[PDB]
Amino acid sequence: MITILGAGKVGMATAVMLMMRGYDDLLLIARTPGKPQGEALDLAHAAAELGVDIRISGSNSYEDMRGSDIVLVTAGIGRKLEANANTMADLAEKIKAYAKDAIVVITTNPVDAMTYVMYKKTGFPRERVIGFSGILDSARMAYYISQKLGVSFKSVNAIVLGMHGQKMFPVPRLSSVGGVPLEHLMSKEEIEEVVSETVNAGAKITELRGYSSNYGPAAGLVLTVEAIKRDSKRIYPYSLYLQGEYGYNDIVAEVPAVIGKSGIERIIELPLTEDEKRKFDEAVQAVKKLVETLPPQLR
Amino acid sequence: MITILGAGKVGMATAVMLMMRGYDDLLLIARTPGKPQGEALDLAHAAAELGVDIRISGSNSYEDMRGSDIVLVTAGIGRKPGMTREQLLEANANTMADLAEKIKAYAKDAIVVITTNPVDAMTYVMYKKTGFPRERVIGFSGILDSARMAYYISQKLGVSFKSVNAIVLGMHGQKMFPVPRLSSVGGVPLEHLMSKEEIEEVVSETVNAGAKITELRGYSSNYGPAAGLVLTVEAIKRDSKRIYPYSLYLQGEYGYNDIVAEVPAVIGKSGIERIIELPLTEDEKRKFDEAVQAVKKLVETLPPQLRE
Amino acid sequence: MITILGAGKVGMATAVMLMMRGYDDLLLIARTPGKPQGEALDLAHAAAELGVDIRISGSNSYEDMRGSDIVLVTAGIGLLEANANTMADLAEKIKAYAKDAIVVITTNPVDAMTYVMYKKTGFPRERVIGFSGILDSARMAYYISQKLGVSFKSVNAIVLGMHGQKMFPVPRLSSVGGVPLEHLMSKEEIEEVVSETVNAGAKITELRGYSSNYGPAAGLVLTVEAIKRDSKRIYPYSLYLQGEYGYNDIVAEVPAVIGKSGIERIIELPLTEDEKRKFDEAVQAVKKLVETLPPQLR
Amino acid sequence: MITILGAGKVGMATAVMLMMRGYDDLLLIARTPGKPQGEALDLAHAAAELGVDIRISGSNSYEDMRGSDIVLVTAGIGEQLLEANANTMADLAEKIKAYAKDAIVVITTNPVDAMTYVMYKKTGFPRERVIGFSGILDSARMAYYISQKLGVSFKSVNAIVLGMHGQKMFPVPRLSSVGGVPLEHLMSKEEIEEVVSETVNAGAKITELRGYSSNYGPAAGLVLTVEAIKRDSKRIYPYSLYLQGEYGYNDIVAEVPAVIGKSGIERIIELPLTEDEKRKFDEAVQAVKKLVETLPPQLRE
Repeated sequence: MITILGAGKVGMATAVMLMMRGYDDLLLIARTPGKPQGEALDLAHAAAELGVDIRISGSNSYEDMRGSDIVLVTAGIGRKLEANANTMADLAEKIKAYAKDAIVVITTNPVDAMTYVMYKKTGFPRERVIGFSGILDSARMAYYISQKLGVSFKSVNAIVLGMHGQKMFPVPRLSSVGGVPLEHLMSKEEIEEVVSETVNAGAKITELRGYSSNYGPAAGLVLTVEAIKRDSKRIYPYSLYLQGEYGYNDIVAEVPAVIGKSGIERIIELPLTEDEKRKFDEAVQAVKKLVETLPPQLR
Repeated sequence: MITILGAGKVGMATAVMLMMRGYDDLLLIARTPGKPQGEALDLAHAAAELGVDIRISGSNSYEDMRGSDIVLVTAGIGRKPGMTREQLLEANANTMADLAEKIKAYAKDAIVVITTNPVDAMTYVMYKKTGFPRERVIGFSGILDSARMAYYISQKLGVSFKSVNAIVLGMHGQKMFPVPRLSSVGGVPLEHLMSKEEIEEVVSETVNAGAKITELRGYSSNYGPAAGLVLTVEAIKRDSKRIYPYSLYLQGEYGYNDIVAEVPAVIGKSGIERIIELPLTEDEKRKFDEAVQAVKKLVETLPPQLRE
Repeated sequence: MITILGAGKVGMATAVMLMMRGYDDLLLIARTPGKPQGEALDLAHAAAELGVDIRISGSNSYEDMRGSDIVLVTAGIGLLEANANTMADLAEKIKAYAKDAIVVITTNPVDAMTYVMYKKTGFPRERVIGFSGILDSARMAYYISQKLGVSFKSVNAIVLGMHGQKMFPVPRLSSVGGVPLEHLMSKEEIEEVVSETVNAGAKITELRGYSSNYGPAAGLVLTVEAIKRDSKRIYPYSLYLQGEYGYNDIVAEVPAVIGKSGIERIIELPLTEDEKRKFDEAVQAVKKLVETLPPQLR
Repeated sequence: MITILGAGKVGMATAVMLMMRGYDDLLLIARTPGKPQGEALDLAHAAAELGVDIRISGSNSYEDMRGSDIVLVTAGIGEQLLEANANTMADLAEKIKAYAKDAIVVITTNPVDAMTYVMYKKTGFPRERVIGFSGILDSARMAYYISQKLGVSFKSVNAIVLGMHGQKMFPVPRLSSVGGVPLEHLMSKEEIEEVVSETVNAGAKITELRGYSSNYGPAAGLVLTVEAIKRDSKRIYPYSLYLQGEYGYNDIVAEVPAVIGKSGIERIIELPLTEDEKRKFDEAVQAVKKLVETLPPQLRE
């Protein structure tokens, strides 16, 4: 079974989407008394109409996550923040006691920072501590390009690196549409426009609807689950703890990686030019900051 | 395309599930500026990760719903903890009326499905205000009652709810009643597998199901309705001629008329084709008659303005 | 992983359907050299076009099925003494490399085949499932709906007995939208649908030249999905009876709860005598099929 | 409604996969009496077990294809091939032209580059609506062999191809990637030359082992084609299309990337080819040029 820690917006979006697919039984766990139990019941009535025979339940007891293959961490607090470090630190001791051999993917922001804290507090191998960054930035870039060029996003190959935030930088030179290089379809202006929209997409929604993304991370978690369950050997960009890769270590960054039934198998090093290594270094430093703002205890 | 009027909690759950199935393009409309666009946007990014090629939009302009085959109404308000039954009815009735005028002007040929509660009363107001025929004004009630009934029977017998066939009728509320005589599990009549006290236990869980989750997570059901709309949409797009229980405006069926009730009906590409009349006993006929009185009582409790 | 023993026309129709839903890695095993390999290969290219990262192989080596939790026997040739020998053969390979798995036979006559496979494998009664019921019900539901102009989804058809000539439906327990099937139909009409159902498989043979293959296949998808999800679902299957319905040591088509570990329990439907009589004939039809097999095969 | 023309091996595989997806109603049309009916009956029974509500029919009367928005042609046999098939296409083309006047036709019959040519000529439909299936299967196979040599999902492989559906089929390394990493960087020239053999030899390999040419590759390809159209996705897939200027060629059919929508092909994409790439493309066009001329004028035009 797949456990979900959160029972909030992004947690329920994930639950809804995972019930639709029916990959496994799912468990909802949240601190607020009766909250997860109540949502599991409504979610169970939905599965009953859709005919999805998976078991769906909720609990306030963290020890119920005992025996989980994947533990999706979405329990952070949204936009309207690094107070999410404490909840990561508090959740870090629970899965360390009841899910020591599970893969954990963090949907809390700042994810690169949060992934750093979860990794250190769980004492889990880097391959089983996954931060959800790339898949979303990539799709968003696909979406803006497509809207502008008038083509499906299924035909856009968008490469991105850095971290999940202000300093996230897409790599056009390696992106294309239906085979055609991106830089050959759009002028430098048009490319810098799609990159603003992509970088500022998350803030924009918040600005519009009133609260930060939840369907995006949710739909990205579905892919991640499906990728682990099939032992697929897929390459997706995630926020992972670096140990030499891209020249850095003792830090977290958004990079391409092959995920499997046992987690991250290896980090891929894209061939970058001086500029792109400049821009990747800016990102590493950006994450540098957020971690330094954290109190030593959480480090 | 499929238009969702709401941009709320049930409306957004419906949009999420509809995006999954990719049955068609879907357009979100709500009064609050930026709300529907903000959401449709998050959702579009989600379809981009899943590879679901459809269009998703959000608008504040009700004129953008023209050309819609199906209009899903979820705009109401939901019951809130420590809340007044009538303090919902009149509120949502006003919403329906207001929305009816929009549907009436921009989507004349569309099929409308309401989720707003009290569904029966809401379906009534919407039917009268739009000028649309019965066959195209659908209130969602029975599918969810049937699934919840099936779910509870399931938990109790240790079998898949997929193997349970539960028949329900009446209206969507206190007077909703099941027909155990016509129900079964894997081919076994329900009255054989369960005692009469056990059956009324599951009927309680079902009739009170909505209130239990509102008290637990703090707000009324939304996934159930949503999943219910997914089926309805698939049934129309496929012109399947499935039989599902819906709250419909009666014109003779079951010997009633000029009222709304939860009855079984054939659903197709152009709406309702015909209402099925289940063979009923003296007892069961009494229970249906009582269900009709509950809706009559709800309708009368509205202002002549909203009911005519 | 799901192992398919056959590479024939149902087995190939099953692999395609099973590949589309992505449930698990599938494995094709067949005696003919090259055939399974070359089909897995085509099937894998189709999988790449659709985006299903499952793993698809082909093989002539039966030891490759070690570690399969489910074996789908689609080997038979669609006769009796032949498919009996094939069952006899394959039974030794399953017994040696897949003692832990749930085998589901599709080979016809399913009832008789399910008996040979049970006796020869030595497996427990709950893990030797014969495919038959799901299919009868779907056909009956199909014929009823073509006549009433409603979706077959909305039809609840109950069938019992055996997968053949004495397969009988129980209208008394069947329904459409909650309405008993007898308030909708007449004798005469309910007898046409039954006649249709009972002859459906032979009609498709006359019309296209080979015996049904998509029906069994689609039914295997459901069975696999039922097992993987441990759904506790109730489907009619050809199982070895140990007392249920007042018979023991014979295979018949009856309702059963299916889960992650095979058949959990057979459901005994409250039947009327005429129904009991119908059921008895069915049993007796299978005892005839079984007593034709040479002692060695049974 | 979707109409399939054929009821064979690739016909039926398509029908099974389209049924699983449940995109729309199906119609099977084949010359042999009873074949499509019985096949549609077995398929319909399967649809009932899965609960897929669509309608599925069989028929020997081409009049029945009236109203389809998609017509799939799989009727081919698998120079003693070319002439037989071509005749087939011309016979089927007069039917489609009269009974599916508003239709998008997709050809799975081989050779396609030659068969699309005929169908185009004999139907008299605009270029938008006469699509030949070929690239989607070439790329997916090239993707497949790459994954198999790298040990990564083919979903993470972006293989580009051009030319035609046969020996002259040809991929483009410097535009193809894997996880965002350039194909040229991960594999040597030797290496890329090894996936290409495996590619161009696949069809022949599967016939040898399995005794009969590919069926699924095409069927699954037709599903993507059907989905792309039904959703008006504006997707980019390599198809065999009748050229009228693009790429500097005309009055010939070649495998090229195009945007496919609800009304057919919107536009053809013109890749930035080098001089060697261009030469290879010319060899492909030239292969088709002679493939068509091997046809009786009656059939070609």
